[PDB]
Amino acid sequence: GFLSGKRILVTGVASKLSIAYGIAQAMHREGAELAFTYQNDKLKGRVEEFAAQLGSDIVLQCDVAEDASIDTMFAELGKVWPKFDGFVHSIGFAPGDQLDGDYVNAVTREGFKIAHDISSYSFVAMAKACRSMLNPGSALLTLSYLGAERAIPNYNVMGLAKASLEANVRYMANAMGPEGVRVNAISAGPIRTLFRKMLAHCEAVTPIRRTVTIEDVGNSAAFLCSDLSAGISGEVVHVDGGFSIAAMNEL
Amino acid sequence: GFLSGKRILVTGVASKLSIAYGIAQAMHREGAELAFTYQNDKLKGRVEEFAAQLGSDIVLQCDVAEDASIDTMFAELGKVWPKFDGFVHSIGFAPGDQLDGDYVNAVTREGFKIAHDISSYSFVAMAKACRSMLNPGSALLTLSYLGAERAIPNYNVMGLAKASLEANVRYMANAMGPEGVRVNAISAGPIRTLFRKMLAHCEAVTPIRRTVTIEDVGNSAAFLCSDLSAGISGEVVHVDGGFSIAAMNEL
Amino acid sequence: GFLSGKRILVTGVASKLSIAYGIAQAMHREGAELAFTYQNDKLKGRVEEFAAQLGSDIVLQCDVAEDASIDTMFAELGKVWPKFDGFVHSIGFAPGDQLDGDYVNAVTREGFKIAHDISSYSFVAMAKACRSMLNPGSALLTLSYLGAERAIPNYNVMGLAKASLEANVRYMANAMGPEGVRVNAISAGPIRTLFRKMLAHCEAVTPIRRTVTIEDVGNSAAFLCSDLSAGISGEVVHVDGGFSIAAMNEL
Amino acid sequence: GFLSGKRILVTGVASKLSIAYGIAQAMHREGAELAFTYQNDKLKGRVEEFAAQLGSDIVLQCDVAEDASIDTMFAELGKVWPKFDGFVHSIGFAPGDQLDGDYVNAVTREGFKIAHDISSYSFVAMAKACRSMLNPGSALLTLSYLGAERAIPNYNVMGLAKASLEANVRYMANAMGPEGVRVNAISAGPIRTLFRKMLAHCEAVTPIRRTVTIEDVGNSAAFLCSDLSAGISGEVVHVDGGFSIAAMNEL
Ligand SMILES: NC(=O)c1ccc[n+]([C@@H]2O[C@H](COP(=O)([O-])OP(=O)(O)OC[C@H]3O[C@@H](n4cnc5c(N)ncnc54)[C@H](O)[C@@H]3O)[C@@H](O)[C@H]2O)c1
Ligand SMILES: NC(=O)c1ccc[n+]([C@@H]2O[C@H](COP(=O)([O-])OP(=O)(O)OC[C@H]3O[C@@H](n4cnc5c(N)ncnc54)[C@H](O)[C@@H]3O)[C@@H](O)[C@H]2O)c1
Ligand SMILES: NC(=O)c1ccc[n+]([C@@H]2O[C@H](COP(=O)([O-])OP(=O)(O)OC[C@H]3O[C@@H](n4cnc5c(N)ncnc54)[C@H](O)[C@@H]3O)[C@@H](O)[C@H]2O)c1
Ligand SMILES: NC(=O)c1ccc[n+]([C@@H]2O[C@H](COP(=O)([O-])OP(=O)(O)OC[C@H]3O[C@@H](n4cnc5c(N)ncnc54)[C@H](O)[C@@H]3O)[C@@H](O)[C@H]2O)c1
Ligand SMILES: CN(Cc1cc2ccccc2n1C)C(=O)/C=C/c1ccc(N)nc1
Ligand SMILES: CN(Cc1cc2ccccc2n1C)C(=O)/C=C/c1ccc(N)nc1
Ligand SMILES: CN(Cc1cc2ccccc2n1C)C(=O)/C=C/c1ccc(N)nc1
Ligand SMILES: CN(Cc1cc2ccccc2n1C)C(=O)/C=C/c1ccc(N)nc1
Repeated sequence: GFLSGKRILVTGVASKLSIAYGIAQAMHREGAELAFTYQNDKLKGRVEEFAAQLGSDIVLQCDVAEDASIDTMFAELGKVWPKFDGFVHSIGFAPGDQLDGDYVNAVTREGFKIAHDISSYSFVAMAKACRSMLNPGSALLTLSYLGAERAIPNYNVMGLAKASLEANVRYMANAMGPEGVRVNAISAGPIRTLFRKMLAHCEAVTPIRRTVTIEDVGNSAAFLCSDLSAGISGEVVHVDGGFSIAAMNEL
Repeated sequence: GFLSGKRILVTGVASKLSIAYGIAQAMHREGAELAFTYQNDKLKGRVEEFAAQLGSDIVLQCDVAEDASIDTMFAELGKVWPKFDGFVHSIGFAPGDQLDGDYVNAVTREGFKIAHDISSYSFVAMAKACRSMLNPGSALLTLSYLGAERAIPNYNVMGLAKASLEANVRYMANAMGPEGVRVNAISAGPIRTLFRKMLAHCEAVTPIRRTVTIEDVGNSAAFLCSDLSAGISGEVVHVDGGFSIAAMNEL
Repeated sequence: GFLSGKRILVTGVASKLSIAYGIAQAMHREGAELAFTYQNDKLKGRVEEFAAQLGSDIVLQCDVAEDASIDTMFAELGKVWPKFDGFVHSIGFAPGDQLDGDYVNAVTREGFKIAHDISSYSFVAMAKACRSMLNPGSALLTLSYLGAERAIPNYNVMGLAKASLEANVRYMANAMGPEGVRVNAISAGPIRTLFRKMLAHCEAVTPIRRTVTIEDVGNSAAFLCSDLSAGISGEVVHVDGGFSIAAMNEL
Repeated sequence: GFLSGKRILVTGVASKLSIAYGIAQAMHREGAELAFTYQNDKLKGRVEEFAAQLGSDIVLQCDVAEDASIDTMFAELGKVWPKFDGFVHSIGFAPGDQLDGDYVNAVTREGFKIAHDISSYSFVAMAKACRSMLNPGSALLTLSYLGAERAIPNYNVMGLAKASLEANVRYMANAMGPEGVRVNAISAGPIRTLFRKMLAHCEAVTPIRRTVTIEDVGNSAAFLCSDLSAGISGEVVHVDGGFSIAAMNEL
């Protein structure tokens, strides 16, 4: 595969429906050696299983909310991968209360803090802790959403976090590019993961007349982390069937 | 003046060089009734002096880092302005050690936290606190910079915070539009305030062949807060002499 | 008025509903001295009538489809306005058969040709013709629409022409900036002029909860052509109530 | 390869340095059957040669300036490929005089016409003439340049053409997407093809600190025309090493 000989760490794999799962699935298919992380014990076993299926026994725990945790995870990873070629950041979160109803009423300083810390800072936090471990040609990838570019109902504060994240991508790519490291993000269209009325609207108005799948994303992700996309960095590639580039298709 | 009859609150005045300062005068010239805030004991003096010059004597203390300080400030403002027509958010801060050198190495979880909190959340926290006090036809304005759309050396984490802020503009605009509130931002070009080699560069490659002044920004601010801009909301108006829409002008 | 002392040329007035019309009044209210153009024998009458109402009696013929017509018009304008301060370009046209049904099937090489020629080249052809007549501090303005940034049903080729036009704005702004000329565009939201189901939709999903008026556009136009916008050039200001910065509002 | 079983027509191959050449090179490597076109006789032989090297004897002539020519080319193609899966549009041109010096002085109505007809309309012209021949899952790709988004010195009218082209991409993707056809473009960074001082500037300021190669582009092109990018349509993927997402790196 076009990922043969690459070593990629994959975060955010919670189930078979997780985008991270579809990405891992596709990267493995292309010959990449994988390593996974899991937030907490409630998933350790379940995650080790998905890992086995992809020829991996490198299942490390990591809470990106804690620097010590991230450092510890990369220390372990180091034991088996003194060097690797990048990682996939598939982490997003905001206290439930934040995601429903009028944005201005819902948002809270604390809600804002957490959503930005976890959904945006953790990305650079991770790059920061494994920077000396990256081989030339490595690639870092994160997942964003249209809520960052446009004001979407109920998405609220998660929208500001994604925008912060999309800028993090540009600053990260600009800082690390000189040492042979590329950084990008994939703005995926809506998908059904760990709303239904929405996927309905999306399907009818999206150009390809269907919502994207973790497979469609997995393939773009694999591409974006392979040498095939060597000329791409700091980009936010839209993988939403062209949903965002059209308007008033509903009418 | 096209602002006569409008009661606008102006934050961030620090000195005659301040942007909020250039904005206050322009708004004053156009006939607006102003209120001023000051962050601490160090600035109160200078803020009252300037306010006096612009016919105002409503100088309230406020530290956007604290919700209580914001509620209290708006409580005091209520005694004199039961209702008003918007406010200018000219507040931006990142711990010094953050805006220097390689971005990935300078940024830290705390610096990131403070930057976003003071530069982005403070804007909506303020809208939160005075939402009921706003008259239909009110307008909210904040100041952003190009580091939000593109990776600019040394601007580092502020770039992420400004992006979060420009997204805030969109969400706030979308949430408050129904009750008659517009929300926009001015992405101002560089201005020497409270760097020389950068200005020299900008003046040479900027279409109008000079950097913008707090008067230029001031006039655009007065406009964005007057009923003349009634058809603009959730927008980021570039007031940088067209610098950002050009490329490779140095050559 | 913030336009007193300015001599501005306004093209495209066709009726009291016309956008250029809403612009002429606003500019007049603010104290601008205006000149008017008319395309053919069918419109001359109505244009002179309106001009008279706004204190002007400079009604010149001009068909932007012909370079000679443009040179001649500016030659006549020279007799009364040796120099002036800019002009409003409110001209847009595509052969009828182009704006209906599937884009790929409707478009044709000729329709494409005419659309771009009348909607985009005419703007710079006009700047060409009067470049020496423009005073430092002059401003040029054109009108665009969202179909330039996103694919909108039935707008078809006009969408391509508007994009060419918005790019023209940038190049013209960059070329003329050094001699003191600013060049901007207003991307106006939909307005019923010389479609009902579309408006109903827009009013519901637009942040301010209504479609913009030629007054809204008019006031923003006066501003973009006054020295108040001295810090804005090569910009595309969205005057659509924030419609474009929202997404999935229907749901 | 990930293009196994796909049939792609490739235009714009003029030499070994042509981007089209690097794209063909990479698509062939991935198992795609190719077909080529050549503008005029002066290239027939030379193009047939490049074709042989890629297992192709399908070398058809085609002047995109003429509808009859395009129809004739697809008629021939039909004889050998009654059905295929998309094509690569690598065609750009503007009368020499147009590309140097102040844009406003250089541009001419005729210059504008040709540049837009050849560099932008031909893309949809081709889609139009082969629409019934595309299998579900087909993909159309065109090449754009940053000059479309920003005002670049000397690029002049070619900048407006590229913008028109980038919008054509969105409208084309929106119209054809429902029949299982995707349409995208690659905004490539500068490359040395059939200026030097510029590649210098680009290298020092680009994040990956180097200009992209026809190889880097060829790979993105192959990806964009393969089922791996099934979730991408109407997008303008930047393959310039992240040049456009950074600013003031020169300082
Ligand atoms: N599902 C969609 O519609 C969609 C669309 C576009 C982009 N995205 C983005 O893609 C990413 C993956 O989302 P998903 O849809 O696969 O959901 P998911 O719930 O399947 O996976 C997201 C992961 O968040 C991780 N997480 C949360 N807090 C964490 C913490 N403190 N430390 C470490 N890990 C933590 C969990 O382990 C989980 O596996 C997110 O960033 C999301 O915003 C989702
Ligand atoms: N000067 C430029 O080059 C430039 C360009 C574009 C945008 N901006 C933006 O414009 C705004 C004003 O900047 P400036 O150049 O006038 O600088 P300034 O230092 O003169 O003013 C900024 C204000 O930040 C306020 N502040 C910081 N923390 C605060 C807190 N916790 N509570 C209350 N107030 C607090 C201070 O009182 C200060 O007056 C900023 O948001 C800045 O990012 C500046
Ligand atoms: N009305 C809307 O919904 C809307 C929204 C956004 C932008 N716009 C843009 O604003 C501008 C004005 O449109 P309008 O709605 O006022 O329509 P309108 O028909 O009232 O006015 C447009 C003008 O086009 C002029 N014109 C066409 N070909 C010409 C030629 N060859 N020479 C000289 N003049 C010529 C006509 O004289 C006419 O008055 C257009 O460029 C349009 O694309 C309109
Ligand atoms: N070279 C760069 O720096 C660069 C960067 C980004 C994008 N691009 C774009 O990529 C495409 C390919 O350019 P290139 O750099 O490979 O140059 P090139 O000269 O090698 O190839 C371009 C092709 O234009 C074709 N052409 C011109 N007029 C034609 C007509 N009337 N009918 C049919 N074919 C015609 C020629 O056959 C030629 O092969 C262009 O659209 C260009 O604008 C070039
Ligand atoms: C793109 N998405 C999915 C999504 C959530 C959501 C909420 C409101 C509207 C749309 C929405 N979409 C598409 C995400 O990034 C997920 C965000 C998210 C969800 C729950 C949570 N606890 N933290 C973060
Ligand atoms: C736009 N600016 C000014 C600025 C800083 C900067 C750093 C690098 C490059 C450009 C830069 N510009 C224009 C700002 O927003 C200021 C941010 C700032 C500065 C110090 C501080 N302690 N907190 C915030
Ligand atoms: C913005 N508009 C109005 C408009 C047309 C249109 C078509 C489809 C969808 C929206 C649409 N809007 C807002 C225009 O620029 C008008 C273009 C136009 C109309 C007729 C014509 N003969 N030439 C040009
Ligand atoms: C991206 N490029 C290359 C290029 C030409 C050019 C001219 C001025 C400045 C930059 C420039 N670049 C990068 C192109 O699209 C080619 C355009 C082109 C060149 C010659 C020609 N006769 N027709 C079209």
